[PDB]
Amino acid sequence: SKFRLLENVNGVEVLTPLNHPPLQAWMPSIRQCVNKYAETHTGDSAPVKVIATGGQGNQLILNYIHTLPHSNENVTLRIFSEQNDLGSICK
Repeated sequence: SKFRLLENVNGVEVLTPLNHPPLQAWMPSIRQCVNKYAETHTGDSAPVKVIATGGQGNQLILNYIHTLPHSNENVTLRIFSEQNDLGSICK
């Protein structure tokens, strides 16, 4: 339950478990997903953090975590390396 910070993307902490394998290769995809998600979840509804896991094959899991009063907006999403249209899945 201890997380390391991959990057802060416009106020959103992108985190992964401390000993999770490297995810640097997924950063451009993660940045696009966060960028698109942050377009629609603004103000007090902006996510506080996103937990990234998996990614050793062609699939990555992203868990967007909001403040407690906006936790009905929390989502787990699955993205592909090859399959595109991050704009549809991350909005």
